[PDB]
Amino acid sequence: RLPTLADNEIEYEKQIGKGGFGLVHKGRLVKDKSVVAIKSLILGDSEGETEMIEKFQEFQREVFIMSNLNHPNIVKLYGLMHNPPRMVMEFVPCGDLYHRLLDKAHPIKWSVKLRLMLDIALGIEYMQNQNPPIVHRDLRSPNIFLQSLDENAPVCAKVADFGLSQQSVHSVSGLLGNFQWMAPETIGAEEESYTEKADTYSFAMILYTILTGEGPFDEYSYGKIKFINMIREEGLRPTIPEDCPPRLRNVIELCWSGDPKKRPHFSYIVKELSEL
Ligand SMILES: Nc1ncnc2c1ncn2[C@@H]1O[C@H](COP(=O)(O)OP(=O)(O)CP(=O)(O)O)[C@@H](O)[C@H]1O
Repeated sequence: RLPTLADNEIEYEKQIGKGGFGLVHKGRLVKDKSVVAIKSLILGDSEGETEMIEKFQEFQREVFIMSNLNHPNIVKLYGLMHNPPRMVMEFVPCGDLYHRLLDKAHPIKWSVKLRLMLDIALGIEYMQNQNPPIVHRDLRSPNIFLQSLDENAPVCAKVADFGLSQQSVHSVSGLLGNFQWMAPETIGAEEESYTEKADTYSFAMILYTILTGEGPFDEYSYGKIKFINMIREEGLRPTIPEDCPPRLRNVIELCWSGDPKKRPHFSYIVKELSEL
């Protein structure tokens, strides 16, 4: 159940569009003056082959997944527009976590790093409590949008970009490609099954990057086959700094366990992060 918005329920402000299947624009809800980011579907007759034009399949999935999600730490879907098909999302004003962590001259202060860790944990906790659980499959720092970096803000971080997401009463499967964020059972083949526990591993890498300001596995360099084999068969993981608080170190280490069953439920993750 998602609301339909006309053309004159929203007024555009400007474009901003680094988007997977069309443009992104900033605008406003005429009713609220709620600020809003509008993602359009554009097939584009010329460039793409028939196979690539879906990609209508991705836009559709993102709508269907988002339609049931309502939580403060998940980017909210306000409505749908037609001609062209568009998702109207809440506008999140402070960019994304990946680009913020690149600013090394201005490191994020510790209390704000814990706010970010907990906000993202609460959003994934909510996903994993859905029936059936939502599997995002693309959790990484560019897909964490920052609402505010004030440590007393109601909401600092939100989970975004559910285009690859699954919610099935069956086994989930599919090879995943950004490998330094993805669980080992997802990077070997199309062939093997896995669950929401693959997102719990990605969340470990998000804890790592917030802790250190550095990209997961950037301390290693290997050819692609050897890198995958090391992560899958030799337990290769990023090095957690010696000064990491021990409760955070344990949460990260359990969350990136090679055995998906050993990665904790989010009620345990949330409790431990709240005690830091
Ligand atoms: N809800 C939102 N709030 C604010 N900005 C948004 C937004 N949704 C998208 N954007 C902005 O529009 C640009 C395009 O976003 P999009 O959602 O297409 O990410 P992306 O497809 O580039 C993920 P990646 O490139 O890592 O695969 C983003 O870089 C961001 O600046």
